[PDB]
Formats: sequence, structure tokens, C-alpha cells
Amino acid sequence: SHMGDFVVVYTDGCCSSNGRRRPRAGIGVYWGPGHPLNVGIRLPGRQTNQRAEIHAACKAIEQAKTQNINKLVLYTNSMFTINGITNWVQGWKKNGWKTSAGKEVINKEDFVALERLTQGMDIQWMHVPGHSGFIGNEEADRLAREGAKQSED
RNA sequence: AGUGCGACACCUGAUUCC
DNA sequence: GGAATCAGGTGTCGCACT
Ligand SMILES: NCCCCCCN
Ligand code: NA
Repeated sequence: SHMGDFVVVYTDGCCSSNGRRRPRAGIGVYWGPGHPLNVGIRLPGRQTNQRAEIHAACKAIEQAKTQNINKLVLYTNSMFTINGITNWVQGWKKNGWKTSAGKEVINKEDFVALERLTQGMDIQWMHVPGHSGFIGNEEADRLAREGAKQSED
């Protein structure tokens, strides 16, 4: 039936050895089977699961704009990313980016970059279970892992 | 802030099986 | 590589008491 106005995308950020001596992080964006915009890229910068998860969503939005898409359904496993961008950020901006314990919000730069990207976009953030066997979740994850094998720069 | 709790991720190691 | 299982870790946030 119907057919809406949204285009669906699955993102994933992975980080092998997260919290260990040599973490390797990547981002993956999946637009559909064999879709030309699918990507698996090495994450530039500080290597962590949280940053990768947030930056995978940035990448999706960025690509979305590249195509004049402005009604996007973005699935991610990261409630940290969802809650951050759809809730915590409003408050952080009104309190000097401060944690529940008054400490500096660690991923400020990441959430700032993400919010800037959301401008002009009607994004519906949805959650997909990390262990979802759905093709979208697996491919995004597989893509992230492939990206993390790349070197930086 | 300290402590505790909650939550979603990301891992590392073993074992079974394909 | 993959279907699971068990141990243990960090990434990071909110919350409530002290
Ligand atoms: N439900 C308790 C989860 C604790 C996660 C600790 C991560 N450093
Ligand atoms: Na994920």
C-alpha cells in the first residue's frame, strides 16, 4: 500500500578493542542492498564506540543532504546517540555542556557536529537492536568493521 | 563531586557446533 | 567467516543520596 516520503538508512559505529590499548573504530552506513552509497570507513580521531556510533549517523545525514533528501528515517543501535541528539543536547546547551555530575560533557564536539548536520532535516531517529539479524543492521555493522581495517588520514 | 543505581552500545578471552 | 553460550572489561549518559 501507501508509500511515504521518507528514505530509510541504517548506521553503525564499531570499535574493536574499545577501552583497551589499541582501539580501531569504523562507521558504516547502509542504504539498501548493493546501494552505491553504502560505506565502511575508518573513524578519524579519538577511537571509541560512542564516537563511532555518533559519527556513523553524521555520515548518513551528510550523504542524505548530498542527495537533497530531507525526510530520513535513521536506525541506530545507539540510544546514547539518540537520547543525546533528541534530548540531552537541549539541556547541555542551556547549562554549559555539563554532565549530571557537573563534569564536562565528553562528546561535545561529536554532538555539536551532529546537531549542525540535523539542521534543515526532518529526521525520525529509530532504534534497532544491536543484535538484530535484520539485513540492515548486519550490513551496517559489517561495513563498519571493514572500514576499521583501513588506516587513518 | 563522591558513592550507588539504571540504560544502550562497543569489546577481550574461553567453550560447543557449522 | 558464521549459530550460540559463559567470564571479564570500557564508552558514556541520566538518576538519587551523601
Ligand atoms: N547495568 C550496568 C552497566 C554497567 C556498564 C559499565 C560500563 N563501564
Ligand atoms: Na552499534
